[PDB]
Amino acid sequence: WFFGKIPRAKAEEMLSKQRHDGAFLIRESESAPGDFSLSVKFGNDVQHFKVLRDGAGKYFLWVVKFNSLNELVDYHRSTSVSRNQQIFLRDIEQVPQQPT
Ligand SMILES: NC(=O)C[C@@H]1NC(=O)C2(CCCCC2)NC(=O)C[C@@H](c2ccc(CP(=O)(O)O)cc2)/C=C/C[C@@H](Cc2cccc3ccccc23)CNC1=O
Repeated sequence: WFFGKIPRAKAEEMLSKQRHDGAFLIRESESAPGDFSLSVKFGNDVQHFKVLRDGAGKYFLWVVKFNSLNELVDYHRSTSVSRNQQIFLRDIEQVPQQPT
């Protein structure tokens, strides 16, 4: 669900292209090392949530924090995340791997 340097636009397409509802995708800055931004699809609008961190790598949003980003996507994948409806983080179909 992680993506290197990609414009908010590209992300919206990655989620929309999906079939389920609640596709999440975390993108990282280009020259901003240590930055993380989650992009989830909600209906006909692609929302997002700026991810923060403190100490060293530990990230968080409001009152929840973890060591790795994986703990965030998971925690929210089972526990509510939106402050409007009841939706979870759906595992996005990361880029396909077609080896030779
Ligand atoms: N942490 C969160 O994501 C929750 C919350 N965000 C929101 O309420 C919403 C959620 C989706 C629906 C509208 C409201 N989003 C925003 O304010 C936008 C968010 C954001 C995230 C990712 C990107 C990357 P992009 O430009 O490539 O799309 C741009 C903006 C931009 C978020 C920046 C926040 C300001 C902020 C800046 C730096 C450090 C912070 C530390 C703690 C709290 C806020 C901080 C203010 N907003 C929020 O804290």
